[PDB]
Amino acid sequence: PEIITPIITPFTKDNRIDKEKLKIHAENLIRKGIDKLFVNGTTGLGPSLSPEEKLENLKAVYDVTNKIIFQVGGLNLDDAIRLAKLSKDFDIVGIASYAPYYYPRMSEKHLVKYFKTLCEVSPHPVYLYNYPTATGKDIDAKVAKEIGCFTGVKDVIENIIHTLDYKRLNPNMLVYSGSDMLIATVASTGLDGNVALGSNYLPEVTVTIKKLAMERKIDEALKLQFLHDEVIEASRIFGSLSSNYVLTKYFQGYDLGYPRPPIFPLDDEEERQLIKKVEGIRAKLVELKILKE
Amino acid sequence: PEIITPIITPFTKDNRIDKEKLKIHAENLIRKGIDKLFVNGTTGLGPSLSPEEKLENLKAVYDVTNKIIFQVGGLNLDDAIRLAKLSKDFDIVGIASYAPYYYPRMSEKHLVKYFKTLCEVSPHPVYLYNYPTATGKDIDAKVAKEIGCFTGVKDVIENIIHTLDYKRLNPNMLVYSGSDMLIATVASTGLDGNVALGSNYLPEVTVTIKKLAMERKIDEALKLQFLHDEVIEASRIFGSLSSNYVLTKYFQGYDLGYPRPPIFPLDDEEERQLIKKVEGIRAKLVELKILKE
Amino acid sequence: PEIITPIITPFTKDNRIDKEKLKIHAENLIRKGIDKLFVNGTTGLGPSLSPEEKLENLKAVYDVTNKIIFQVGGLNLDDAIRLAKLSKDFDIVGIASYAPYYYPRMSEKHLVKYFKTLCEVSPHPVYLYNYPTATGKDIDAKVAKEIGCFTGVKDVIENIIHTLDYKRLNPNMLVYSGSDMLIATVASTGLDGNVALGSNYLPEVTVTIKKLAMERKIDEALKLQFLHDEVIEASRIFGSLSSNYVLTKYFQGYDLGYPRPPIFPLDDEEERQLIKKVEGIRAKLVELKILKE
Amino acid sequence: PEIITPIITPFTKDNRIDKEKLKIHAENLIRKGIDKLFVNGTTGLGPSLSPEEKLENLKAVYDVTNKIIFQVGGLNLDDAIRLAKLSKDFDIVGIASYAPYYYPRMSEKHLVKYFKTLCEVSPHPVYLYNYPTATGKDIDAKVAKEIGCFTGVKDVIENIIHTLDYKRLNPNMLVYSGSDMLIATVASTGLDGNVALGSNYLPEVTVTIKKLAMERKIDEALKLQFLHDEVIEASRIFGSLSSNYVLTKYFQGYDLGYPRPPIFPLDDEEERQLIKKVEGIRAKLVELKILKE
Repeated sequence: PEIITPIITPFTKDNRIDKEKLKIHAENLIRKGIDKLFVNGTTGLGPSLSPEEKLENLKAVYDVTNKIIFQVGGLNLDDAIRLAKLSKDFDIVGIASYAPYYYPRMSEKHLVKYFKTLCEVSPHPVYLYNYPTATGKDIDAKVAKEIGCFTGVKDVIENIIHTLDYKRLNPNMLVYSGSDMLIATVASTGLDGNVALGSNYLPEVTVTIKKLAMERKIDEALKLQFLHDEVIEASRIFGSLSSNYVLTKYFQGYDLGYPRPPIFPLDDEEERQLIKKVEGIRAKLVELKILKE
Repeated sequence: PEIITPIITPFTKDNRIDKEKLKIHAENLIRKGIDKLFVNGTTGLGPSLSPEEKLENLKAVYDVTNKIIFQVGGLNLDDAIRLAKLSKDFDIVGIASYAPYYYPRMSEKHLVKYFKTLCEVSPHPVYLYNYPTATGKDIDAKVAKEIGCFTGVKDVIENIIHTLDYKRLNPNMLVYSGSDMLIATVASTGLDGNVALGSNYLPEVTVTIKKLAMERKIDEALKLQFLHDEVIEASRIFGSLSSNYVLTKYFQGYDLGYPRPPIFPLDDEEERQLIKKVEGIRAKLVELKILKE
Repeated sequence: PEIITPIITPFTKDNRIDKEKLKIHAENLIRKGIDKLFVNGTTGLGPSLSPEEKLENLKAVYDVTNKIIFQVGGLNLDDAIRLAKLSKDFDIVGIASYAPYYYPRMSEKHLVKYFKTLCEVSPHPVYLYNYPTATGKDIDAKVAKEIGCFTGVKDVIENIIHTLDYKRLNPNMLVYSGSDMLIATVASTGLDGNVALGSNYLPEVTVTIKKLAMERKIDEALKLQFLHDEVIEASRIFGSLSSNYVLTKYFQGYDLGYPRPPIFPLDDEEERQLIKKVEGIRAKLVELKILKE
Repeated sequence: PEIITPIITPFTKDNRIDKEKLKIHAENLIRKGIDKLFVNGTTGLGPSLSPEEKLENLKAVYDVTNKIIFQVGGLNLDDAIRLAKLSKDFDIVGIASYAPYYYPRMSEKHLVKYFKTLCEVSPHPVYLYNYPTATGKDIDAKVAKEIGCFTGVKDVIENIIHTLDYKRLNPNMLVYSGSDMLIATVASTGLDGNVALGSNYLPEVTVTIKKLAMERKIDEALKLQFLHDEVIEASRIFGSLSSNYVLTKYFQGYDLGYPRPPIFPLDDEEERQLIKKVEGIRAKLVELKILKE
């Protein structure tokens, strides 16, 4: 099983992608044992990025590692098809696309066509980015098999039956979970790991949970999972997307700049009060020697 | 009360806004009694348009009428701010914005700041575009009061209490409904009108339904309202965002081009069947003399 | 249009139906202008009542008025069929049944059979008691027409499109709304009125809203609707089912005893604090002379 | 971990509990490795049973095994209290109760008092039966701690995080899952077992799936788990509450009679098709020698 990082997108104060901070972050992640980097996902504000910025993220992370999965979806097919085709000159793992978002109650025929269209033009493996809440629709294991070109899938959902059903109807298919709270459970049940936002700021923890569960040390893996759960919950107090920046700076040293409004940054006060609820968690992670003081 | 068309965006076979076909559509809608025009809404594929293109829609429709509500929402705040500002040189009704979409569980603080921001920069009345299903968050009567700079609201929701509650807490706010199926109901219960997707292809009807109920002939209004309900339902067969293009050509007699993929046009086969579904309905409206022969 | 009362079931301290208090309440209701009394509904804890107690309520209210609709549904068909048949000796409006509750995802065939079975044996008109939330399933206007024996329907839902669709596919059918917050809107849109829990403790208000909306005085009817809304909301603070007893005693004089645990009564403190939030409302109802001091 | 059967209730053609057929079913389940028996659950049509009949189920199954969890829930508190008390003369595992069903938006106060009440009277360990979909309210990990007298919980829910969270906040509580499709997953992630509807007709499988995963052969466990998933799905064709009767007779070779209408039996025609759906599955289990010829 793997741990993939939907890598944050650091923005400058003038709202420009910080290519240089993004690189320092990708290095720390690969350094600390992350398997691949999932680019332009929700955690990096993919839908907030222009086709040229979605490509920036690729080009800046490709200076660091070629263990990349490249998300290209939007509400303009010609834009996505271009991004799919330009990735040909990048030796990477694959490209990804979430279902066309916003517009509710799209037909199963129109969604299957969107994905098949991207397979017809892709120069790399195609991963499905199934996120029913964010997109408004669910490409479940049945429609995934109907489309029939998905090398893998990130299933962002709380129902683990839904996720396992991909591996049931699509046996050859890689099946990752988007939930950070199921890292220990996904590792132990025979799926191919997790795509973990929380690994942006605690890659140490996400990897160690994976290892403990791999070692059939489940009682221990749950000890550490539940701790990571408490951080996922603290970041939720002030908007997790905006708190993901604060928590990477607190746990990993370097800062990642700013998010893109309306994903507003935390102010100095929200930052203090958030640090105040993970101090205790950071300490026990140090006492367990999972983190360096 | 008023009938407002969330006006379709015609696209060229090259995925380009057809400014001339849109002008034709605006003229016709106004000639047939549409009060105002809602530009860059869901029906018009706003979330699929760029800021440059959202602006193109404004300038193109402003060439024919200035009864315009200019939607300017997106996931980049600076873009919405610039659009809002540039409207200053236009004599229009107001600007509007849906809540930032996609991202789940945004903080009420972040949400309120997004809207209050657009108010601080707006050179025109600010209307709330409330669409919980598509955007993934609800700006209810309470949060609207909290923001407290909305001249009006378009509430796309099944719960009509929700709609009435904007008038309960904001006694001076215009409250419209996003339902085509409540044109008669809204009029009769003292709400201010309907932003009707279906007024794109049957303005005569949407305006007549309102008329009858306001003449206190509620039984005649339901009789015609129920006829319009069948056109709404039939359009939903092949995805109503795409079927509006086929229905406007059928009923209003001019071409509106294509939608923007992943909002796929209907093919010859699907278009053929949809017209069969509404053949009879056209006949009942031509008998009742709501439509020209 | 009508106002029907899903009449409370007063219980004694030893948890026995208080036939005598129930009668005093039914009289006040008919006295104050309520059209019919809906017996064994949610508001009277129907599902908490044994087949013999469901019959008690009938026999005790039939000493007062024959304007009764008699709810008989449960999870035992033989029990319901008996109650349907014993009502033959009562000259009343009809019998009612909510869809079989609790068990999720029952088949459309098994639900249509439950209702048709009760029509085959009923000696009175059969009303549908559609409450999707309480029962877990929705007998929408299409399945109502499929069953094809419903004289009417109480539609407990916030979506008024759903409710109107009964009158669209079932034109002969009586269509009442279960929502107390749509009394003014239902009266004005051409449906046959409301079944109002709130008329247990403010029948004066529910009737006056109906009358104002009947008089096409909608701006005035909304004034009074929104007030009733504030009481529906106050009763919600402490469990509305349990607060319905306190609010009938506060506004109508007589007390109705106790509810049936786990619908626990309010304690003296919750009763005081509830009275504290409707004092102001009771006053303005007096100043508008809708209520006698 | 453990496998627990929510044991079916056999009914006579006269809508009467078949105490002798139930005894047969209990014996067989125990002989085939079922740890305990959950009496008067959803699968057993508890909410359709009277207190007298819920008690009949206890005495009948207690004639064969005392590994019983005695469900005693209802909408009359006194009834549940009396059932709880009468269990004192039995050497059973515990008593259980779902949250009071039907009535929406019950107060957390009223809910907690309902459960704490059953604890104050219980002569046995109290297990929480958590089933948000059917009952209409969720007793999550936090409210369980707040009540704080539950030896264990059966969590019928798709969100497996929800389930893990009982163990997070209540480190000493037994946490079971109500999913047949997570027998392998639960075992492997350190949770305490599954209350499986499907163990009624395929105990051999449900116990084997658990076995394999606990022998660390997770790939073999999924292989058999996915086979059981097809039996769950097929049963759902004609309503799985009724299909269990047909599947137990098919697989275990004895008759369990009828369910209780409105939980309608399958007819000759529906029963015929369901067996066709599971013909092949029986073959794969007989080859793999999980079933006798």
